Amino acid sequence: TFKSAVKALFDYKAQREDELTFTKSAIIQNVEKQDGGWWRGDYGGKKQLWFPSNYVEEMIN
Repeated sequence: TFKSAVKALFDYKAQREDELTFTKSAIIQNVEKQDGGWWRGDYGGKKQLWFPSNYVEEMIN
């Protein structure tokens, strides 16, 4: 039952090989939250890739 989803508020184009690309309104799943400005998660056929946390809204459970 444990969910960790976020909703993109802004588009983001991956700048490094291990980064996620997504568009606004995307639901990014299984998110690990770290406090250095970078989180990782699953979207668009990508698994556990990195994205900047200031691009998203946490979907509280």
